[PDB]
Amino acid sequence: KENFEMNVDECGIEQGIPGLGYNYEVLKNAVIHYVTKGYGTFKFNGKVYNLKQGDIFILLKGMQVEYVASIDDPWEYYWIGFSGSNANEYLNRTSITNSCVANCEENSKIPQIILNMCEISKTYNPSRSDDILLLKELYSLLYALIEEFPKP
Amino acid sequence: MQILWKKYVKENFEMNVDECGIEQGIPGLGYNYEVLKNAVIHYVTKGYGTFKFNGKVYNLKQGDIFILLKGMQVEYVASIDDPWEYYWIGFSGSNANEYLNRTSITNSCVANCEENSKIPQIILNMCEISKTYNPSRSDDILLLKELYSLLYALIEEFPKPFEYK
Ligand SMILES: OC[C@H]1O[C@@H](O[C@H]2[C@H](O)[C@@H](O)[C@H](O)O[C@@H]2CO)[C@H](O)[C@@H](O)[C@H]1O
Repeated sequence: KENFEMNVDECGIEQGIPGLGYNYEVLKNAVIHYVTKGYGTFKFNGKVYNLKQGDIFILLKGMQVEYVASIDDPWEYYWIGFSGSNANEYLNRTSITNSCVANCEENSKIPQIILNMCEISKTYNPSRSDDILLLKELYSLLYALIEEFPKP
Repeated sequence: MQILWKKYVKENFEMNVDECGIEQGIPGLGYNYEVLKNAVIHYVTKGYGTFKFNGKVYNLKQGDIFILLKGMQVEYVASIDDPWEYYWIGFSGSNANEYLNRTSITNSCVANCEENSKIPQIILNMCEISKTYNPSRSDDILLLKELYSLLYALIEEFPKPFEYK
């Protein structure tokens, strides 16, 4: 119901409103975002990233962040909030938590896993074991982040 | 008779891969004991053997699964003529034991995999990963992913009526 080792906290899909975003200190453990369409800007630690389709950004507890949809073509993004002792150990095996921004390559497994987790969560039915399927997918996602963004 | 027997640490309390192995049976030889481990699923890949539990006898062949649960008094023995080969996954955890309550397989502890079953590929993949187990390449994440896949496939292919509480 709430797992300690590996937990899918929340899944969502946001359509940005032109020029609108968020500016706050992250409370949640970890939230990975995948940009499916349009444009927005992520600002962290004095750096600015103009993101587009194929881009990922990750929020971690304690980060002071600003992210805003572009005026002209405001982004759509899929997001997975997750927690757990296993999850935080696996996040330390990827380089993505250095800048907290990355570009998915053409043959990336990451987009299909994030889209599949958000699809499952739309009709979430634990009596049909959708809970097993979301945890399966979270383990797949963390493996794919490590494989595609290794710590060298 | 063990081609493979990889024992893992009880690292996790929610879901843990305890061990993976491959046994080629010796004609007429087997085991007779009270299960100590949480749960062990066996998939028969070739040949024939017999599983005996609670006064029932099952002659198993390729495609068959049998599951051992803590406290079961069991005997399983390779046939004389064409002794079985079987792959096995030992696993534990609070999530694992909750998911086992959603499948009908724990009634007789024996089942037959259908033609289009996902179970054989997952078990064979987990035993293959265990052969060159490398946690620095995150083989630990891969085995847990596969164990979640395995428990999902058991529930999908051997459903029990279940209302989530
Ligand atoms: O665990 C599956 C594995 O069991 C072996 O038998 C062992 C068992 O693992 C152990 O807990 C118990 O104490 O003794 C048994 C041997 O008597 C089987 O040898 C192997 O083929 C698998 O089925």
